[PDB]
Amino acid sequence: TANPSLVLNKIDDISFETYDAPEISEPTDVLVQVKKTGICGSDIHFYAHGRIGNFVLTKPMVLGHESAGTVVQVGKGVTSLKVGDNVAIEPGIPCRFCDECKSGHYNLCPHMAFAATPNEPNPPGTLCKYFKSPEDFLVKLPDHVSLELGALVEPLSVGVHASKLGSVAFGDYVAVFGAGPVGLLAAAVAKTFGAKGVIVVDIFDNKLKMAKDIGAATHTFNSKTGGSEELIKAFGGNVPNVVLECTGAEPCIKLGVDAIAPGGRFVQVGNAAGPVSFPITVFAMKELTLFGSFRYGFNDYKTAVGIFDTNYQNGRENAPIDFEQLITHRYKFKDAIEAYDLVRAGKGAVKCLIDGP
Amino acid sequence: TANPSLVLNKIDDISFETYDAPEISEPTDVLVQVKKTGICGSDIHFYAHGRIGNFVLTKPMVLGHESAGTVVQVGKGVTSLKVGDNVAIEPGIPCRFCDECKSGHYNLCPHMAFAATPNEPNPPGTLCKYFKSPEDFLVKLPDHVSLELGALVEPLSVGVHASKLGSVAFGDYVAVFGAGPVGLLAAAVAKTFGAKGVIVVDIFDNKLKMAKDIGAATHTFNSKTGGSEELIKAFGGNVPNVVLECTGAEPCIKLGVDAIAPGGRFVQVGNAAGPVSFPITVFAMKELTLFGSFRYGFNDYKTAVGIFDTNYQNGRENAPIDFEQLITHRYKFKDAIEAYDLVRAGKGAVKCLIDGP
Amino acid sequence: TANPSLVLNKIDDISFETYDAPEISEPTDVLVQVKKTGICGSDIHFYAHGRIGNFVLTKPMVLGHESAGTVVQVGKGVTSLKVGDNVAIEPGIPCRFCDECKSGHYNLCPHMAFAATPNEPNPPGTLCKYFKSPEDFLVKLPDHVSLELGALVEPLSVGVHASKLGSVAFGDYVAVFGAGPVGLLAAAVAKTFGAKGVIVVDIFDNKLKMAKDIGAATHTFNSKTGGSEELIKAFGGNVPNVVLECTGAEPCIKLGVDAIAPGGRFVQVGNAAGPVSFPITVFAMKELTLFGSFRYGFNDYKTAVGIFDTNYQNGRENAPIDFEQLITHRYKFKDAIEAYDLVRAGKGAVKCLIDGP
Amino acid sequence: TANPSLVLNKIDDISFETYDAPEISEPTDVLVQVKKTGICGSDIHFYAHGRIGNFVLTKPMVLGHESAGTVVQVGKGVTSLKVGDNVAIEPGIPCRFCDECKSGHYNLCPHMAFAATPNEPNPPGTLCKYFKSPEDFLVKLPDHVSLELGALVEPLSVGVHASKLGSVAFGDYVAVFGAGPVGLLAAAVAKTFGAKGVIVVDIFDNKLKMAKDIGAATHTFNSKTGGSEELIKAFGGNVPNVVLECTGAEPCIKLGVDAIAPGGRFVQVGNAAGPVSFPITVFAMKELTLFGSFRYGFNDYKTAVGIFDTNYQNGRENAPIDFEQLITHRYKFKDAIEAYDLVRAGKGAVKCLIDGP
Ligand SMILES: [Zn+2]
Ligand SMILES: [Zn+2]
Ligand SMILES: [Zn+2]
Ligand SMILES: [Zn+2]
Ligand SMILES: [Zn+2]
Ligand SMILES: [Zn+2]
Ligand SMILES: [Zn+2]
Ligand SMILES: [Zn+2]
Repeated sequence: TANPSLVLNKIDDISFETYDAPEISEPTDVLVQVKKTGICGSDIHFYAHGRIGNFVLTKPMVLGHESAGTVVQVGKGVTSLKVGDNVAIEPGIPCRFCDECKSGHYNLCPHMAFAATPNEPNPPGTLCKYFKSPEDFLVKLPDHVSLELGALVEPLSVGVHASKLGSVAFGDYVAVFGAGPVGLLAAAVAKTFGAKGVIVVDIFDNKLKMAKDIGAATHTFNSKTGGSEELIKAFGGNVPNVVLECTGAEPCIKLGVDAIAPGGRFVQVGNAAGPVSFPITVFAMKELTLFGSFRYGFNDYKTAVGIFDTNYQNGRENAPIDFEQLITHRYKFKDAIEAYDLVRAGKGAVKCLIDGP
Repeated sequence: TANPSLVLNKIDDISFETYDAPEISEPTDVLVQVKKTGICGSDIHFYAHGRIGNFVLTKPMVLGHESAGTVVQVGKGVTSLKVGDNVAIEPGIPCRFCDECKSGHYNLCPHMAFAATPNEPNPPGTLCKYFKSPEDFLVKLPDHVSLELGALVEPLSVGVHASKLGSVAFGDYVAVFGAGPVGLLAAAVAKTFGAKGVIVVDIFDNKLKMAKDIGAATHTFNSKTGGSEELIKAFGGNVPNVVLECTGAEPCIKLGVDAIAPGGRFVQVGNAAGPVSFPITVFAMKELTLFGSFRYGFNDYKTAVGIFDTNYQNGRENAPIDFEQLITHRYKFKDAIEAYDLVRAGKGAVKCLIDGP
Repeated sequence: TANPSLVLNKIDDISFETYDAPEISEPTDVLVQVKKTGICGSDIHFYAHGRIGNFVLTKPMVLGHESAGTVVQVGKGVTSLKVGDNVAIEPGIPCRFCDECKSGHYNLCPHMAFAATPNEPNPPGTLCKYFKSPEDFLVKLPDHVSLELGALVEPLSVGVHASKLGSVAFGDYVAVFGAGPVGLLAAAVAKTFGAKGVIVVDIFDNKLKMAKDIGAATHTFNSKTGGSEELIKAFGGNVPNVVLECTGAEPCIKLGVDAIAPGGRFVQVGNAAGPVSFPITVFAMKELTLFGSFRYGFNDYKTAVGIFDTNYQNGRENAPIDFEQLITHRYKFKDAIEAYDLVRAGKGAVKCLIDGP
Repeated sequence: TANPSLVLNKIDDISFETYDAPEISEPTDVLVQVKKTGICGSDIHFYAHGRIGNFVLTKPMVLGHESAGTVVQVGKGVTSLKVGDNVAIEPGIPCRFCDECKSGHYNLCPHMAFAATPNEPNPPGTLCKYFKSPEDFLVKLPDHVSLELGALVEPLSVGVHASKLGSVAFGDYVAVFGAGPVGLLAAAVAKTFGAKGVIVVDIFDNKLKMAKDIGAATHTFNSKTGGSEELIKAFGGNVPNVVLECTGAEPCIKLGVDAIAPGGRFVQVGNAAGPVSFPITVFAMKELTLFGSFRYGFNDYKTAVGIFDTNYQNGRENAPIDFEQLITHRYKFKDAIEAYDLVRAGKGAVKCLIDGP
């Protein structure tokens, strides 16, 4: 009944506290011992500013939102997990009653309680020992899927939701903008879903080489080389069918619009700091479709975990994409702040994982 | 075998010429005596600059693209029209062979030969006496549908294609931006298709009153009053479900994005002069969908004509929307240049129609 | 805290009992005084056999499933209804947790607790005084929408769900098979949604005349006249675009398949007693699509109530379809069994309504 | 200018004739030397009866419809093939003008001129030396894709069109009924498109073992073992998501409906001799969707050829599915009738290929 936690109290203040362990109350409730936890731009954002958009921090918040754990207790009504399963954690829990939820878009639930987002008490975070989640928001991990990759499920589901919105199908030609963690996993999904070509675009040659090395990308393109024609030439002349915009920057959005084929599908997952200059008219003349993608929805976690399942079922040696390279740093729970400053400093970590207490 | 025509030779030079009448060649070909012709921003655009985007004028071009006529000759294989029917004219003819055509999107045919667009000879224009069109690109006009409204079919099909892309259905709440001709007809389609609310937004009080007067709009809003909350208040508190952007201006695009409901559908039909500042991130966080709409496609003309059919079948007195008010000026073929300068001067004409020779 | 109820105990045994009134427990719970209640083939089915399919009766069941009432009590969290609103009742409540619910298809919830269906205690029925329902499963009734029509919402939602599955849109040509209550309301939806033609098919000339009289059908056809060609001729030569099969009988299914246009949409809402002889190959050669329709889903009730709203907003005198003719008998709660035997005997009632205690 | 051909004159009469070689006329026309040709149930059907449905034979018909050849001549306007490419042949050519064609469904063109179907002269067949086809109805064959498999493209496209109608996507669980050529290729598509499970069902243990051996099926089930529960048990407990019905027989259609998950997608590609007994009501209660699949449409051939492309790009040794086993017999053009009687006798050939003259 004791629970150590990483906590962000105020700006640049991260401390280790110890709260009461969450207790099971609902019959579908499940208690999970968090073992791994990922880190992204949103974790350092609250650390540096305490505000993303209008999400603003007003109380001691418990941290962490890309985690995987082990079931340690279940309620009466749990039928999909026993005590002792490895689970990926879907951090955002919806109301199940609103019209967004009822329509199959708990995605956009206005009462969405997300892990490690502020604002009535603060929705709990996963950088603790004991996390409480409903049964249907944990995905059982296959035996060959690492407890590490369970933390990688969260940014992978973001890419699954996006490629689904873009209706990525066999023989497609997808252009993913941004060779960061999300943009890398997104390219891995497109190729997994059967795309004949997956070109990854960014300005870091190191990140582009990794895209090609893990096998998630068939082509790469450095966007300081030129415009749309060179991107097409770098793609073997194939003109992109879907554009997965994971960057949120004008030069990438602009480049993705000139390059994409008429009638192509353009998914927006990257977030800008504000408004951006947009080529609105060529968008119209090409009859493009812009999909705003926000986090992940129904079946997205299970689908992402299943990507790990089939990718690694015949051994890491025979795995078609080497997702584990996305882990460049590993830290114990004691060294958590050494990990946050590490990612805050941008030392060259694509993804950093922290163990549980 | 003699055909008078309105012709734009060079900038600000519009003259009356007389060319050879088009002759039937293909078995599906149909000759049409053009009787009415509409006028829009694109007609005055070529008049003033001779260039829209990269469509640039290099030869004497025959003018006109929103017309209706009477069948005066048919080929052997014509089975849907006899000599003497009233027809609306779909001005853009595609190749039928390319992958855009074959996929049901002759819309985006790269070989699209549109009427009164330059660039091999110039695709013919409708401001003449005898126009040549394939059989499947004319729509027979019901007896109660005016030969005038047949010219109005062209900007109405633009609104039909747009509301279809937006999947406008019963009980929807649509916000149309721009109370011009296209934006007016677009609102008429949304209400026709069963929208519970159709609010029209612009800055001209005259144009907003006309939207409400012809019955195409249930609400109106002048966009100098305020932002999204006032637009919602002007809509009876109903939050918009679909946004039909017929303006192409930043303040309207910006306003349509804050106002629209999460998961709403946003159709872009207005064209900007260049790039525009876009709220790309709230677009993502709301999981909106942006549809680029470009002209009209399969079944769009027939659907628009059918809107005239059912609107006017039980008499103009019982017609639910008074489309004829959209005709504020009428001109004979001799007074064509007096009509072009009239619309060029912006005297207050919503739509101006010119008779055939 | 006293609640009289109509109850079916065993076959042919219907009695009046008095149980304890349901009490509010959940914060979203709402107590409703049932004022009107409809009757259909399923109510008499359990009366005559006590079994529909594998739904079999094993305990005293409280009866009724097409009702409308008045709010008499609310919980803390209710925000969409105050004490005293007129509501239509959606009788089937889902679990909100299963994958069918989470995907936006509470429709197919395997834990669906429907009103007046057996099989742990029996889900309550509406033929009582005080009914308990969650807030989001009641639809507030506009002031001009009769408390009677609120009971008619249930079979109307069945038709809304069906026409949505069939993607009924403007200018469509719909053929509804079966001029009973459901088939009549289904035709009213198709015409409401903008169908250019709605032909109703059955063998009762009385029922066909009513379809045309209330204005829900533009054409009618008696299926003992002939086959598909006569059905087309009866439709003004227009070939059907959507087929709404509300009958469940072979001759109607067979006729709907020959008549429908290639690529047409065929919705199956009628239920057969067992397997039926089906023209499976012409189905394939025409590239038809068969939609199994089962009850109603998200937004279907609100949409049906909205059909009443807009149909009757400018007065019964100006209402485009006269839904009230569907009420041919009215009974007080005391005379409930006189009403069940009346509909059991098939005296000529299209829909019969019973008041609450 | 001389062209030998296999010809079916009357029932059981197949002879070798020599007609005039087809000459290029249209600028998009292409002349092809047919090198391989497949054989299916439709070829022997016309041989035995001279009638499929209402397709009835009234003249000497030139035979063959599953072929691949080599370009030997092109017209002026050909831009996608040079003289000397290996091509798969799409045998059915549409009008490009009708509403089915214009809507992107040349599939259902009422003027469809298919190869080796009767009824104005007889549309030509591919069992000759020189075949004439438009440019956009040939698919260039990658260098590693056998000229044999080009003949296999035709029954593979049938499976591509079907799995597309069923929206087969990653992680799906597909049940294909019928382990014949079409049903085998259909299973290969489902697994290719990313299905987590592809169970093939038939009554021939030989054919089921081949499904599993070429790797197109993860599970198999012999339908004389039992009903739906055993089919699920044979599938590892996974309940089917899509059902691909390639058989046209009642016991398979019946079994596919009980087995499929609620809301599942059921594609009908097999053809019955007449009407069949159908479980119409469980279809409704499960909210299934029945897709009639008829031949193949836009992009289906290119997609099928691309399946060969990616399947064999890293060598037959590393190919994930061994499509070539589907060729159990090979014949020269002289021994064509020995091949037709061979397949007519049902000696055990899954697919038989005949060389060109
Ligand atoms: Zn993150
Ligand atoms: Zn919610
Ligand atoms: Zn125009
Ligand atoms: Zn084209
Ligand atoms: Zn009922
Ligand atoms: Zn449920
Ligand atoms: Zn075949
Ligand atoms: Zn055609």
